[PDB]
Amino acid sequence: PSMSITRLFPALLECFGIVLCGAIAGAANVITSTQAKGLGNFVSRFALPALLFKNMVVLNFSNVDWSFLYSILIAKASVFFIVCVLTLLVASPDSRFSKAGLFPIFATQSNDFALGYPIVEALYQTTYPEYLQYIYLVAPISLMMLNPIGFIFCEIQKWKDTQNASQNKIKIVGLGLLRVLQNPIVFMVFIGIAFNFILDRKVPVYVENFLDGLGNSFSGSALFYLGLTMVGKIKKKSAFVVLILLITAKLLVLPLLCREMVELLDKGDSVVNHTSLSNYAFLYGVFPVAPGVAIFATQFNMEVEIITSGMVISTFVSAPIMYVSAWLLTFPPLAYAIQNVSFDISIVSLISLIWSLMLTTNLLIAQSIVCAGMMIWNFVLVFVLLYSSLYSTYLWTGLIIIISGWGIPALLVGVLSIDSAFFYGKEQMITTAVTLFCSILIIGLFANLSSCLWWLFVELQFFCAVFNFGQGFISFGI
Amino acid sequence: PSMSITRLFPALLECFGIVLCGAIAGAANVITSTQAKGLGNFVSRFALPALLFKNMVVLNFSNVDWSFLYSILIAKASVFFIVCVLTLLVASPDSRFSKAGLFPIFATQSNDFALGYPIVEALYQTTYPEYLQYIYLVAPISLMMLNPIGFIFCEIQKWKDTSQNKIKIVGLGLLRVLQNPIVFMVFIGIAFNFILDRKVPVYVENFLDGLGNSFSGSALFYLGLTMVGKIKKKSAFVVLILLITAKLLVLPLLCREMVELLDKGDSVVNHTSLSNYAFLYGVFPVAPGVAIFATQFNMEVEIITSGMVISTFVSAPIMYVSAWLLTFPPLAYAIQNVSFDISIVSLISLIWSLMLTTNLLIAQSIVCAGMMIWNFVLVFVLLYSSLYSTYLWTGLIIIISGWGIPALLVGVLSIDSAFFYGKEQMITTAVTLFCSILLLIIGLFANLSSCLWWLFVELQFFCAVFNFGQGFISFGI
Repeated sequence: PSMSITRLFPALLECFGIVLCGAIAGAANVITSTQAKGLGNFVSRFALPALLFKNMVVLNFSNVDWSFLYSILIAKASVFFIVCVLTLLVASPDSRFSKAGLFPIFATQSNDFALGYPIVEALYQTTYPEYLQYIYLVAPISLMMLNPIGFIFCEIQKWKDTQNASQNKIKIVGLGLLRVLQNPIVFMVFIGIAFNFILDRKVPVYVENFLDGLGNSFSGSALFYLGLTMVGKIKKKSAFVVLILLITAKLLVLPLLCREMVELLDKGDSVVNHTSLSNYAFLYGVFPVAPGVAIFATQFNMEVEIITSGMVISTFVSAPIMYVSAWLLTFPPLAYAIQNVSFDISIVSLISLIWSLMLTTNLLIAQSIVCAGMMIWNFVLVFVLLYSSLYSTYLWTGLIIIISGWGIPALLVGVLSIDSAFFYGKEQMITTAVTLFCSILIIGLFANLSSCLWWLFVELQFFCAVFNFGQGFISFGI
Repeated sequence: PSMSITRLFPALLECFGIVLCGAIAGAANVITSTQAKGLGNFVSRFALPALLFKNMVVLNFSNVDWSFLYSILIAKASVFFIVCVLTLLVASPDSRFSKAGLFPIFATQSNDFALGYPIVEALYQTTYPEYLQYIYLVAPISLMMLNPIGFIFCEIQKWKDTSQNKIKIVGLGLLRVLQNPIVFMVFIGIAFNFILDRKVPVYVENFLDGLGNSFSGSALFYLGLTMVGKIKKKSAFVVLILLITAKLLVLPLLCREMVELLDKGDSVVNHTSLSNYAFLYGVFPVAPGVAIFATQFNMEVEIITSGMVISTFVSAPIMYVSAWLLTFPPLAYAIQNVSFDISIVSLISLIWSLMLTTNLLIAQSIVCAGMMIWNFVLVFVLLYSSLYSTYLWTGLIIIISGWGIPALLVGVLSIDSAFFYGKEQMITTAVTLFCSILLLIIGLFANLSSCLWWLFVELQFFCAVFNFGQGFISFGI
């Protein structure tokens, strides 16, 4: 269809893989913060500006869909305004401006260059190549109008800290726009578009090779540098709930507003392209909070902790959501897709839990067989007894302990044809209801109530696969 | 022909430009040693290892020219043996082994991955794609035979500092080879090449591509930050020059000879192509590998690191001119073409470098700028009036005399700039050669044979760099 649905895992495998290479190394101490400073400078001062120049002095202004651009822009503007007004309504009287200035930019700014660009390249490289122009246009523009407004709010906060002298045009907007203009993500865009208009939208040959060499060495480098900045960063209940608010105000609220704005504004004659743009905007906002919002908050020396914790968390939760949502949008055949996502989730998590690998460690080995059962079933009772291990884990989370789990009634059930659950009839489902029965008398068990009772009561199967074949995901975190 | 001659400078501007960025940054106190160290642990621990696994687990063993491989190998071995025995013959009695282990590996190893691979890609991307297999095979093999012998001398020299015939002599002499990502990862790559059907799994292909393509520019940059504050005796200078003519001068001749008397290709055009390709092998500057070796062993180092920096600088002109000389035997235009490339870039550095000495720089800039108006078209030929001025301004009221130079009279008095309005300019250039016979001074030596060869194509190739490339000294002074 209009989405490279298969490259989802491979594209996320590359982005969530290079960044991982820098987390274990960052954890290994092989490259400390001082060592990481050189890579950060290389990716910020040379690698990224060269990429911006190369993609700006050649980007076409003739065939673009500006309607999609304004739709996304007003979606993020509305999210900005909502976040600002509710943050102003409830806050400490001496800190309203700080929150109203940092929170909404932290929800309207996403790292779409480092992580978003490879993902959108893998999804659109042969179907609709024009989408790269939109991803390269919308980000700087969104960094040009909203950023200054949020910066103006932080300067009002500073005016609260120091009365100054009513610098309405001296400090309120003197540095509010200066900070935006003195960033390589903005002024280099101006230089690139100026050279685009000066020439015939072409880069000189003598410098084309230099620009290509200094530009293609940024994606993996940026992912690695992000990896070294995602170590030792996650550190109150109020902080937790506001964090859940900001996270559900970034990868949850922004998506729906974007799709509504696109569907209400864009008037494409071919409805397929209209739906493609709508879902494209839907995956907009899900991109983790841009580390650019993190360097801002560190420079202003604000609360910091919420954003940096949000910086790490936003990325982690974007991994599953970006995956399932891409499948749900293209979902409305689907039965084989249900076991397809289960296979990819299992194999990579199988690597994960083995690295993580008495009662608790019994779950890991029991879970691995469920993951191990995925591939052997994937190529093909011998390969179906994985449910016995899976049924064991259904209560083992809630539990002489080991022998009771080993002596589960599942082997009796095993003694007693499209997918693993519906293979030899329905008599396995009622046994899972006994596991549901034992479940009702830990987060995995609430899945059991809904993942093993839907027949007696496709999107149901989509969350029925991540419940069990992806259960090893928790092992990495614990 | 068999060479992408036009793509040298775009590649040379790439490889020199990217490393230049790291060099000026390392010279800007913006990215210090510690910062560069992280870039070094991300260019050799993942970026370089990942590249090896991608280009080894897919590289074919069915269609390769092994004859070219052995010929280069025995050429590099012969150079190894020659310099080793010479260093052994003449040296301090307590230090013969150290040089005999360090100077020949330093003269047989070269950074073929960081600076050689982009160049060979630019010259062979649509003509001879097999070339990359040879650039990817010969280097690891050469790091597996000669280097162990080097470490043997390194352990022979350590045998002087402190009967470990198979306890140290070869216990660590091969250990250092097998414990390098440039060797053992090759073994892993070939093992997976034979385990699979010479294919990389799809689920890891994107990861390997992402971690591999981010290594060329990164390695060039890293080298850029390792080339700052590194250039620091007369004996040291002369042995350095001996190593410079050992690495980029003698070894290329040995390679071209080995290849022409070993390879028996039916199509002699391919035979000549590989001969110059082997000749190019060795013109590459020494690898950072020899530098990190000598630093770890804690030997003299100075010569290796200064040779490291110098080798690359001298590899820029040699590589470019050599690329043109091999394909030279039309050429007259080629002469003004190369004169153009040198003039435009030289002027750029000249400006950044830009009273009597700076009078040369502005006068020189007119010759380069004049080479551009001349490359675009007496008005554009009076660039030679500044050039005749710089012919004695090097040997020079003084600026007043250089302004009142008789060239204005000559200008008052049709293929290329020198032979444009006849030969009466050459008789005046003879006068500039007459005032020369009556560093920058060395430029006059070119005038001695470059302004009177007609009175007396390679001459034109060396008569263009002397003037249109005169700025070269400005950057160095």
